[PDB]
Amino acid sequence: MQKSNKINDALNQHYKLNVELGLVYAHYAHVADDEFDMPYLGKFIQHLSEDKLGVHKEYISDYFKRNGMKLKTDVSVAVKSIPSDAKALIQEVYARENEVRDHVKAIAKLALAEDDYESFYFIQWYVRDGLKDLTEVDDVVKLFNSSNDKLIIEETIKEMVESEHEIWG
Amino acid sequence: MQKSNKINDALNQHYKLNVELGLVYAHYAHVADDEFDMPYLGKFIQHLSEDKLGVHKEYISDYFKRNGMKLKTDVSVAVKSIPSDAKALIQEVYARENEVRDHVKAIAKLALAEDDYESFYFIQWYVRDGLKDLTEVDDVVKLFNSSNDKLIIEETIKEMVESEHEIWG
Amino acid sequence: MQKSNKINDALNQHYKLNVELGLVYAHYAHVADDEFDMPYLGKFIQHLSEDKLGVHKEYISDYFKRNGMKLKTDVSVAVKSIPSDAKALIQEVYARENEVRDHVKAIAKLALAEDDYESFYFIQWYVRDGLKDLTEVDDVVKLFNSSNDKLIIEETIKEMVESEHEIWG
Amino acid sequence: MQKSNKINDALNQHYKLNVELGLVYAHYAHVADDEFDMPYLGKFIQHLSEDKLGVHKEYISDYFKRNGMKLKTDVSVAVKSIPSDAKALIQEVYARENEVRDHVKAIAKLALAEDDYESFYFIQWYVRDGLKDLTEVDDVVKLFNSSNDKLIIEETIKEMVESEHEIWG
Amino acid sequence: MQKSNKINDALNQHYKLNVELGLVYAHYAHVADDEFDMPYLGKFIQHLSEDKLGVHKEYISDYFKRNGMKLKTDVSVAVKSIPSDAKALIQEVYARENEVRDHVKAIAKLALAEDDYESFYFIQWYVRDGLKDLTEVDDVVKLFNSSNDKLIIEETIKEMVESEHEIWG
Amino acid sequence: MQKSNKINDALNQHYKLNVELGLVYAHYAHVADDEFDMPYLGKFIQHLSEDKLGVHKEYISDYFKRNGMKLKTDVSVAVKSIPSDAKALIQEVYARENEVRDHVKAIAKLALAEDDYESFYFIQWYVRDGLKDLTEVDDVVKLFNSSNDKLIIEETIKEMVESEHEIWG
Ligand SMILES: [Fe+3]
Ligand SMILES: [Fe+3]
Ligand SMILES: [Fe+3]
Ligand SMILES: [Fe+3]
Ligand SMILES: [Fe+3]
Ligand SMILES: [Fe+3]
Ligand SMILES: [Fe+3]
Ligand SMILES: [Fe+3]
Ligand SMILES: [Fe+3]
Ligand SMILES: [Fe+3]
Ligand SMILES: [Fe+3]
Ligand SMILES: [Fe+3]
Ligand SMILES: [Fe+3]
Ligand SMILES: [Fe+3]
Ligand SMILES: [Fe+3]
Ligand SMILES: [Fe+3]
Ligand SMILES: [Fe+3]
Ligand SMILES: [Fe+3]
Ligand SMILES: [Fe+3]
Ligand SMILES: [Fe+3]
Ligand SMILES: [Fe+3]
Ligand SMILES: [Fe+3]
Ligand SMILES: [Fe+3]
Ligand SMILES: [Fe+3]
Ligand SMILES: [Fe+3]
Ligand SMILES: [Fe+3]
Ligand SMILES: [Fe+3]
Ligand SMILES: [Fe+3]
Ligand SMILES: [Fe+3]
Ligand SMILES: [Fe+3]
Ligand SMILES: [Fe+3]
Ligand SMILES: [Fe+3]
Ligand SMILES: [Fe+3]
Ligand SMILES: [Fe+3]
Ligand SMILES: [Fe+3]
Ligand SMILES: [Fe+3]
Ligand SMILES: [Fe+3]
Ligand SMILES: [Fe+3]
Ligand SMILES: [Fe+3]
Ligand SMILES: [Fe+3]
Ligand SMILES: [Fe+3]
Ligand SMILES: [Fe+3]
Ligand SMILES: [Fe+3]
Ligand SMILES: [Fe+3]
Ligand SMILES: [Fe+3]
Ligand SMILES: [Fe+3]
Ligand SMILES: [Fe+3]
Ligand SMILES: [Fe+3]
Ligand SMILES: [Fe+3]
Ligand SMILES: [Fe+3]
Ligand SMILES: [Fe+3]
Ligand SMILES: [Fe+3]
Ligand SMILES: [Fe+3]
Ligand SMILES: [Fe+3]
Ligand SMILES: [Fe+3]
Ligand SMILES: [Fe+3]
Ligand SMILES: [Fe+3]
Ligand SMILES: [Fe+3]
Ligand SMILES: [Fe+3]
Ligand SMILES: [Fe+3]
Repeated sequence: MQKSNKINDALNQHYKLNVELGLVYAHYAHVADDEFDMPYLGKFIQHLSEDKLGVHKEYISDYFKRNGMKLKTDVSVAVKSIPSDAKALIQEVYARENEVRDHVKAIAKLALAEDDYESFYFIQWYVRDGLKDLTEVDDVVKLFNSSNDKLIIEETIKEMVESEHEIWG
Repeated sequence: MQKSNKINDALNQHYKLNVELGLVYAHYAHVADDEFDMPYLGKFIQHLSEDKLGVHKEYISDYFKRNGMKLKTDVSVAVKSIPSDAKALIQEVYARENEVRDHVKAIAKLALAEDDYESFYFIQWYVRDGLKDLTEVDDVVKLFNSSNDKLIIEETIKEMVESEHEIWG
Repeated sequence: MQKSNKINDALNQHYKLNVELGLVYAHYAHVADDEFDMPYLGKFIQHLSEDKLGVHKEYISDYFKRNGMKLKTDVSVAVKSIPSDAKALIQEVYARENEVRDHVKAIAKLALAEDDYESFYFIQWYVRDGLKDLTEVDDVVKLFNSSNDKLIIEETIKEMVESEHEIWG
Repeated sequence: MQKSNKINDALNQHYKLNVELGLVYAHYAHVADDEFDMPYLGKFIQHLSEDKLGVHKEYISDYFKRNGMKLKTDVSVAVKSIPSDAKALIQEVYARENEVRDHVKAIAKLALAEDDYESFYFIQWYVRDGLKDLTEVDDVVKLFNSSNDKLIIEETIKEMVESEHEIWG
Repeated sequence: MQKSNKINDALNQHYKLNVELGLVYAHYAHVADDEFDMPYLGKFIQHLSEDKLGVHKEYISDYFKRNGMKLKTDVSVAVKSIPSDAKALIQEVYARENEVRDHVKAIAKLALAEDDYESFYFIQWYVRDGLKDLTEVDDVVKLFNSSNDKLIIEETIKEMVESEHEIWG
Repeated sequence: MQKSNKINDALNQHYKLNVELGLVYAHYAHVADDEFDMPYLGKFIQHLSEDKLGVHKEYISDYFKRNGMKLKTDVSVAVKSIPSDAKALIQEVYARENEVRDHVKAIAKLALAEDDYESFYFIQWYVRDGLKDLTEVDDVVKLFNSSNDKLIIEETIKEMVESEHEIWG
């Protein structure tokens, strides 16, 4: 039952990606409230930051304790330019979540190639959460194409942050 | 993360199959009560009709909203002959549920072939429900080989419609 | 007390109309959320879909069991073009509900002509629901002529889906 | 939808393995309390015995009823030597649980090779439980390398037997 | 207070008998539901399986811890032919329970011959349970001579599995 | 009321320090459980990780929104060697917390030098928490000099994680 190093590397890559995204979203959340005057967009993006820096990384760390994989902490991230407006800000979040889906797809494919069925099982959470997170983010993007009034949008976002689909969680 | 057209077509096929089955079962339910004098068989088959026309189709439609697949509504179904008796009626329902299992198997196989792990994830509900639905239907078929008394059978069916296995739901 | 074949045919026609409308509205609901970014319009139209495919058809089927009329299931419907925008989408729903009112009027007229007072009684539900459904749909159409802001409209629709008039139900 | 004989054989093999493990653990539990003076280690290993002889075998039997596979009961097991001490005893349990993981891996691999997606679905419980059970057993092994005092260890085990991870159950 | 080896051997024999019966009944329970279409007969026989594999063996193991007797686990059982019908199936269970009564009788007789009053005390549970278990099994056998309708019988069995006589438990 | 750039820089430095410490402690927590077999030490250090990555950074970000200071996210941290044992691990945590106290001292001194009384006010939380956090960490270090038994220590840590001093919180 010897652990796959290929899977170990990919999952450490995914760990690093969730830590670094989490830190970028913490910054985007600050900017959404502060410079863009959209504190509810900030709270939405702050919850996403805490999701990435919480269970997304905790499950990988927990998974490693169980199977002998080694955890690596190597983290480099700098927020050097901000998107120009809130619409572009949430559009940026969307692009990164879309890449999350691509990365976890590669992990599932690898686990099947490695006959690592425990790792294929484990990744199903991330396969599901990739679409869930993307959908939540997409729900906000749509608002910026439905109203020119940032207070209208803000009020809608607040109802969104104040439930689990049977399949997608 | 570009959506698979092969999967899009198969899942629209599966959508159409659940709508049309749902309409056939609505009719079989009417016949079970009306002509066959078995209103509890009718209620069992009516619940199956509402299952097919409800979540079985709603999840596909919901899945498409999330990933960019397009929904197609093209529906042709006519109930042109009725099975001759209730035993043959529920035996017919069984045959169609057995084909449900075959169709969702092809969808899972395709998703792996396409490296569409979100679609493989999504189909697991249908992989599981194929056996669940078949088992519930099989529970009724067995009654018609255990008693010659339609009122005995009817009473057993009523207890069946008045719970979730850990694995099969 | 021999059942009217004219009434039997009209009521099977009405059954087919409610199944097919129900399937068209299921599609319109998907489009309202997905392409038009109006998930509450979608929920309104989805509830209308489940109304048409539920009691509107169940009462006819139930009525037939009681009086000897035969149920026919013959269903052909394809959603081949979508209205161009949400206003046109809900305007389309309105046009179809207006035809519902015309069809049930013809059924009441026929029942009186046939001295089928049980069928005149039974149709009173549909006479009443024709106006009820049309009014609910009209309440939404009016929103699209009162605001240019789809998020404003969406918020109003949500309060509408979150009561029974003494006469019109 | 004809059931796979290869899968049928493997799953009967797995059934036999869970019955026989269950009987070996029942014995190890007795020895842990009686000869090793560690009644809480006994209760931990007794719960593992009842797990193996309960749902681990019941799900396979239940799965067979649903799909047409045949159940085989052929059981030979004799506990002919006992490990020399409690540390070696729980280390032995660990080795057997590690082989459980290897056996269920082969079953998942086979189901994909057979395009038996219902059997791949069904085995996911066992894929997950292989790691869960191994982790619980590993939690105890670690105690024997952290203390030389069997009463210290025993007290820790008792808190362990007096919760479900989101992924691993 | 030196423990009797004759009693030790007989009680290890009885332990082995309860494990092996338990495994045979687990199989008979599966067959009752699956092939004979009698899931309530299955639940009755499954409860009997868990009784034999539970307290019937746990008390012997517990008794040994207290008095110095050694536990032996040596188990060989294969279900190589199934009775032809449900009546014969439950009739078979009856025959085996009748032999349980004969075996525990020999154990009580031995304990008196050995002046092992703790073992005579301990066996009184098994003396009592031999008749209890036989009576419960006999209650089901009688059903197969009172009705030709397996659904009638099944309904009666279900009320039987959904209380303790003052003497026989 | 023009914001101090010196204070802005120091507080961005402190922000970066709390993010990076938080990530180092997340790793140390994993190692404490996994390699050192001390899951309660892990939970203690994991809570410290979430403290540093939570309110310690959120208050700085919140403070900046209020006064016009700019937030900078620039994060580089790699866990390249692990301390050799748990005692050294928690001793390392202690050393870093002791430097926290030194850094916040410099911030208070600067705020008085700048006549930034809002920043002197704001830092009082961090002045207080520097000692609080150090005391909690010191409570654990002491355990490693009071017992040679890692299970004894582990049990004490668990009571520690299962209250607010009037002055130090
Ligand atoms: Fe990644
Ligand atoms: Fe604010
Ligand atoms: Fe969330
Ligand atoms: Fe590790
Ligand atoms: Fe803006
Ligand atoms: Fe392979
Ligand atoms: Fe997430
Ligand atoms: Fe408003
Ligand atoms: Fe509001
Ligand atoms: Fe509100
Ligand atoms: Fe299909
Ligand atoms: Fe009825
Ligand atoms: Fe159901
Ligand atoms: Fe769409
Ligand atoms: Fe019939
Ligand atoms: Fe491939
Ligand atoms: Fe279903
Ligand atoms: Fe009855
Ligand atoms: Fe009854
Ligand atoms: Fe009843
Ligand atoms: Fe009842
Ligand atoms: Fe009509
Ligand atoms: Fe939505
Ligand atoms: Fe309504
Ligand atoms: Fe009829
Ligand atoms: Fe629109
Ligand atoms: Fe007239
Ligand atoms: Fe209506
Ligand atoms: Fe409002
Ligand atoms: Fe409101
Ligand atoms: Fe409100
Ligand atoms: Fe096996
Ligand atoms: Fe004890
Ligand atoms: Fe357990
Ligand atoms: Fe079977
Ligand atoms: Fe020992
Ligand atoms: Fe293949
Ligand atoms: Fe288990
Ligand atoms: Fe203690
Ligand atoms: Fe305690
Ligand atoms: Fe306690
Ligand atoms: Fe015996
Ligand atoms: Fe069953
Ligand atoms: Fe009992
Ligand atoms: Fe012993
Ligand atoms: Fe039979
Ligand atoms: Fe004597
Ligand atoms: Fe018993
Ligand atoms: Fe009853
Ligand atoms: Fe009753
Ligand atoms: Fe600092
Ligand atoms: Fe742990
Ligand atoms: Fe704290
Ligand atoms: Fe700012
Ligand atoms: Fe250590
Ligand atoms: Fe001064
Ligand atoms: Fe703190
Ligand atoms: Fe204690
Ligand atoms: Fe305690
Ligand atoms: Fe305590």
